[PDB]
Amino acid sequence: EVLITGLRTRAVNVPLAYPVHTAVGTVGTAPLVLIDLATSAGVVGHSYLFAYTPVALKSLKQLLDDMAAMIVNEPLAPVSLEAMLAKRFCLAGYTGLIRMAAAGIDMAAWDALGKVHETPLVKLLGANARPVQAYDSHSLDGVKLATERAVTAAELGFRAVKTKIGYPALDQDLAVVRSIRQAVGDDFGIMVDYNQSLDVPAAIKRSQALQQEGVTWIEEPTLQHDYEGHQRIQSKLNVPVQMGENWLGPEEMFKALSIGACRLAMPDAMKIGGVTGWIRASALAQQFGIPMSSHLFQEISAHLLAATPTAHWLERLDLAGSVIEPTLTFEGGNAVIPDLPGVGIIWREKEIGKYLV
Amino acid sequence: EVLITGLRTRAVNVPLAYPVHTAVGTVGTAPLVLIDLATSAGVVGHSYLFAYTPVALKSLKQLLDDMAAMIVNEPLAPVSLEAMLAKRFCLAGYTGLIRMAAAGIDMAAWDALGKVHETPLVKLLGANARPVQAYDSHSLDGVKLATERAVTAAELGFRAVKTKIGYPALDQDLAVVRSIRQAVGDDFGIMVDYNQSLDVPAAIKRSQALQQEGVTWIEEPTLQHDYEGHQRIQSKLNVPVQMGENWLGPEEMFKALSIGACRLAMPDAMKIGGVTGWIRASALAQQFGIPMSSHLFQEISAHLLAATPTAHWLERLDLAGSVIEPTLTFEGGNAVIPDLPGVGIIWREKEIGKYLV
Amino acid sequence: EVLITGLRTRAVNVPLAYPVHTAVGTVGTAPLVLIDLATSAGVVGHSYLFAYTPVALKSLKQLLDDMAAMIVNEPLAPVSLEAMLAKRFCLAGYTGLIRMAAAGIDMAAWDALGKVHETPLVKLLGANARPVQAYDSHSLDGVKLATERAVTAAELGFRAVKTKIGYPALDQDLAVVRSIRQAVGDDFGIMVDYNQSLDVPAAIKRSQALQQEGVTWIEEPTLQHDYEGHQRIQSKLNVPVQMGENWLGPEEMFKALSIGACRLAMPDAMKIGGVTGWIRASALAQQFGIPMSSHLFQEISAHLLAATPTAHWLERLDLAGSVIEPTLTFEGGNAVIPDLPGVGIIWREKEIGKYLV
Amino acid sequence: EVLITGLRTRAVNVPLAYPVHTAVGTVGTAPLVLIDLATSAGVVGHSYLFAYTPVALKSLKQLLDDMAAMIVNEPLAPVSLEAMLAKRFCLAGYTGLIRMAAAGIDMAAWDALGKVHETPLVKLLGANARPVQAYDSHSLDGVKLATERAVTAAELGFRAVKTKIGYPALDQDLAVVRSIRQAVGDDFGIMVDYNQSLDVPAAIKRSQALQQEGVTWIEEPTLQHDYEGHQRIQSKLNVPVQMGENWLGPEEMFKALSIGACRLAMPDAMKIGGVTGWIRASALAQQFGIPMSSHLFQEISAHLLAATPTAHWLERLDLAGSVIEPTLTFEGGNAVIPDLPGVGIIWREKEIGKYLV
Ligand SMILES: *C[C@@](O)(C(=O)O)c1ccccc1
Ligand SMILES: *C[C@@](O)(C(=O)O)c1ccccc1
Ligand SMILES: *C[C@@](O)(C(=O)O)c1ccccc1
Ligand SMILES: *C[C@@](O)(C(=O)O)c1ccccc1
Ligand SMILES: [Mg+2]
Ligand SMILES: [Mg+2]
Ligand SMILES: [Mg+2]
Ligand SMILES: [Mg+2]
Repeated sequence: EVLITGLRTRAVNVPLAYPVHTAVGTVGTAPLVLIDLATSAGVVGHSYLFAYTPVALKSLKQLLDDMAAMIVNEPLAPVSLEAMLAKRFCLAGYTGLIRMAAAGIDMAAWDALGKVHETPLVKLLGANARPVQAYDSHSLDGVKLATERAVTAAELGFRAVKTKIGYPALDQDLAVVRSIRQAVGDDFGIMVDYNQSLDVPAAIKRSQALQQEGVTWIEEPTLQHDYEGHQRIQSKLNVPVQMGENWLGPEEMFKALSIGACRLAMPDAMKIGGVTGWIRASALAQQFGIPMSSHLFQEISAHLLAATPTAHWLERLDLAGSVIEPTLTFEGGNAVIPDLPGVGIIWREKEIGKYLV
Repeated sequence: EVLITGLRTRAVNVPLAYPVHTAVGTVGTAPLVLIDLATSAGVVGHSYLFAYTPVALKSLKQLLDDMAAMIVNEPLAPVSLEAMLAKRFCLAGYTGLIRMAAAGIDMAAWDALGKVHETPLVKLLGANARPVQAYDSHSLDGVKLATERAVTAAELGFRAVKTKIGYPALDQDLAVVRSIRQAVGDDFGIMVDYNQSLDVPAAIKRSQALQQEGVTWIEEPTLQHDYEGHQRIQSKLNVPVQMGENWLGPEEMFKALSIGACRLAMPDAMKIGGVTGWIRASALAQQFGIPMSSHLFQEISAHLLAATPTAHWLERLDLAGSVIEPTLTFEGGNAVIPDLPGVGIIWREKEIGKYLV
Repeated sequence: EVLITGLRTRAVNVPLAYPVHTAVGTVGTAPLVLIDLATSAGVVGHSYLFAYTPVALKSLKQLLDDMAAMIVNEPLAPVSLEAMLAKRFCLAGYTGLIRMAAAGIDMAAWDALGKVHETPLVKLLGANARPVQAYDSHSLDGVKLATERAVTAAELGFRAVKTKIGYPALDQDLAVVRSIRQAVGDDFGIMVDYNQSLDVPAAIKRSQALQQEGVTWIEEPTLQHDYEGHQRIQSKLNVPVQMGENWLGPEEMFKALSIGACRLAMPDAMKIGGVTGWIRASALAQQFGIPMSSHLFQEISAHLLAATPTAHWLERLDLAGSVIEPTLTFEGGNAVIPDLPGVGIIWREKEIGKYLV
Repeated sequence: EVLITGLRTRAVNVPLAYPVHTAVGTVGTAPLVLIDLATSAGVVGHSYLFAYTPVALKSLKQLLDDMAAMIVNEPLAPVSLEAMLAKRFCLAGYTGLIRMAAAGIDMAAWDALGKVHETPLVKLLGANARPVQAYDSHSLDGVKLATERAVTAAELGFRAVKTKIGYPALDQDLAVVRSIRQAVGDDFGIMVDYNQSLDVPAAIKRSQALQQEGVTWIEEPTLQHDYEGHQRIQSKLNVPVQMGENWLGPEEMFKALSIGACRLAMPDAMKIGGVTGWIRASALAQQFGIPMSSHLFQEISAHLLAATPTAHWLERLDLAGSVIEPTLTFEGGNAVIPDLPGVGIIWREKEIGKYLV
């Protein structure tokens, strides 16, 4: 009855006001693939995918364009569609770029389903819209800029910031955290992210020094696939270890949670499998007793977290702000879901043409 | 915006053509509580609860009637409602009759949400309607009646039956299974259910003899809360152990699956927490690799199983057939979801008055 | 020979001098069901059940009244009666309100057995009456009232108080504990109860700060059914984690103790299964090496704890003081068992009529 | 000193004499990306990648072409190159198509290193060339064609065949195996592959029936990422469970072997990370005591298996035979490594132009 009639993709590369510098490399621009999922009902679903590096941008677009044939004329039924794609990529490997591609379709299909029923996505999933606390995510900025950005964030009403650490010396890590604490006061949340840059002995040593400084969480201290190593670091700390932005699908989350790799989780809406993957992940987090935050995709995450039983923090990191209307607002540090059908993503078409690849 | 405006309940006690005789007692009639959830949008959600024994019928109705005050004027948002009820019964014990009461509300609220959007529940959950294979569930009927009912079931197109066993002697258990096999042929599925009547040594002994007869699964061989004892029985069998009809909420399922209590699961839509509890349970079954069947509530289960990744069998046991229209059909042994908004439950009002308690 | 001849129940709702405010809600009045179990020997057994909220009061009474038929004309043999009820509710779910109902009968049946033999219950169970240390249980009262109530309690001879915590900020939790310590001195026991209000990371953080303040125990820091999460909190503390008021039956206690969820236990006489459930629970606590305290039902708990090998503290929280005679006394902080047959519960009939629902 | 000077890729789609039909889909043609890695020493390294489906072919080529910039002017040092690529894709996800891309480069770089030193790759890795037993891999061919292909394979000197199974009924699985056994005699190896098509209960049931038929191994009975489910199937069998073709990198192998998922391993040279990933995987297989076979890439696998301590079988499945010279020979069922520098891959240029995409 409602059928998918087309898939259109546009690759853009948008410059970011502050490049996301990390201990393992810098994301200087946002390579995005903007997806339009056409339906027989006359509504168009919208989502975007983040390619992390320009190196993978054209390849991701191409993969989606070649995938268009297997979803056209399929019912607009995202759970059924996801099962069909899992099965079609069974032999090839339903992970990495292929999984991310599938999640893009999923997110657009749920946005389109929300538009067919004229209802915000959070209400379609059976929950009420509520304000979700958000933290402002910054990068490996050095002491001076890190302190300047955190003071701006408190002035805009955010009650917590995430800074990136993993400097050559632990004393630089501490200097950044202390200067931020000096400027914003002891009430403020300071999350820290190592972006997988430390081996386990180094991570235990540096994390116990940061724990004395009173940080909110320590994020991805070592290689993301090493769940066992994260469990080993977590067992030596009182502060929570946070991870999850790199889990491809709920099955990777399930393996990490099964061994006690972390006390907090933050799935990425794209890598976890879109809305369909997020519903499954929230059921896992609930049963393992894990507070669940988001990573990127702040527009759809505001919706998914209001439907998440152990919802913890929304990560504010506006990668797509230049190409979409500001319908998601931040008021007093909380994200406010737009009262719009679907996810509330509305392209700024004249701006997109400026970044087209 | 859509608000719950009222809750009306009616307790009925319906005589069953064949009483469900089990090794631990007989369900002679179906004690049901039929729920009408009124909304500000002018649609009325419908669900029913099964009380198992007339002893608990009036108490369950009363509990629901006293609960009416905490949900009236709440938004019709079943995930948010469920979280509020979990929290309101935090001190008292969010389990047993209270949980079952909450699930009744949930099922009615999702039926009403489906009616607000004019869509079958399965399509609201993001899946396509598909035919779900069903088995006919019979009872501890003795050799002659068990064989007569299984032959009728094959004639109606069912490709599997469940019989209840747990007779004084193992040789009576085997005689029933063998006579059914003789009559319906070696292709047919014969599920067997012990209804918690055996201790673990007895269950290992009787199950290994039944396994040589080639049964489809062995259901609840010992006390349902003894997950460890079920794991012990399962480790001595090649045939799967089936359980789950008695789990109150996905947290009980999570404990049983975590220790490997069974190779198959069959949540009860009421005891697992309604639609909201079923979505969480299907995410668990998927990650633990457990084929998931249903127990009772065949009308809503046809919908929930089409949205369940490891969906296995629908249990046909028509407890409410006298008071609701036959919109769910069985064709060639498969349940066919009605193309009706919500769940497709339509009361037969003149019949209800005949059974009112 | 001694037969049960009748069961009479009365629901009352008694206002409490101090409402029990907790972090997850307030128990403003005591909804009680007072049970009279008539026997052929001419003695009447007495017990009461606590319904936690008025919402479940009439339903609990109704359930007991409908259950009356299965116990009338049964021998006054509480272990045999309990096995019969476990078996009769096998299919339905021998937990929640049904289990609590069964425990009410059990407690009344043991009180009646004590009256048939003219002996205090503790002596019927084979033990000597001894004074049991008791703590006074208070609620989420804020700094000023919490300090006022603790000073009154020391003046009445209690050597320990339990306060409820779980305020929005940890600093409010600490302020309450510190002001109480300031007023009553460093010798005094300060137990703290979170009433399941924290997630595991939050509970580890807040509990390690309270541990530095020197609290006696930390009670139910997270959701009560999450035994694994309690084990995780307990492994990060030197102070004991206390729980158990919400275990329905010794089988739930057995699961929690098997995984090391807590270092202390405090079964509720009603939820654990009455006297018959308490004897089984004390055998479990003894073998796992768990000091065992009580939750509510201070009249029968004074008796059961004198028969409990690892008996630790009696919780004084007088919910039924308005409707029963003060035969249980507190002398120098110890509960003194009355030298009366059975449990020593004697209704104040003119007062009951004031609270009848 | 030896520097990489360029990377050239060509995508071809080659028709296969027998399409590889499996229980989860058919690989009708071989979508390949042929890689030429130019060096400053004037030798050109060669490798190819298998894309499984035409849907991912152009995307894989594009990814490699965009990756060319990060390896040009790097030393021809494959272990150092691999570490740099792991680090460059740290944030993005060093798995799926990106990992496969990196492995293509690795295989070409080791072929080029072998050409710089004028030595066959196996001798560069420190081992002697030896004949490696090979089995002929067939597909889900039905009884008649499966028997015809196995008889041809015995006539060509192969002493074992792999057939694909996973037919609707177990009786079709058995019929295929029995007819092959009838035709080739009881000495012959019959491997069977389910290609992830069964859930765990079904896999235990079907595998125990196949075990009575005397099959050599049972390959990927359930979803490949479900290591725990494979462990569960393996614990119920005497016959070995075989898997590994889908592990992306030695870290996935390490997780599966750590839990005892299988008794045999067969890494895919591309998915495991090329030569550099294969050396690491062989060290793992040796210490866990796992006989190690290969999956596809028969030209480089003949070399890697002669250097593998627990080397078991080479899989003969000639996907690239139309575009490369037949330098690898099969004599008496054994693969014979060519006495050529590097891997021994020599393009048939006029044929490539016929399949260019
Ligand atoms: C059939 C297969 O699993 C094998 O050879 O083991 C395979 C899977 C994908 C492509 C080729 C072969
Ligand atoms: C406050 C409590 O947890 C306790 O006394 O430990 C409690 C909970 C419900 C009712 C009364 C008391
Ligand atoms: C018989 C039963 O266990 C089943 O259908 O599996 C059942 C138990 C209680 C009520 C109805 C059916
Ligand atoms: C910095 C990061 O880890 C985070 O926000 O947590 C990140 C990683 C890749 C891209 C964006 C952000
Ligand atoms: Mg991060
Ligand atoms: Mg059953
Ligand atoms: Mg308490
Ligand atoms: Mg294979």
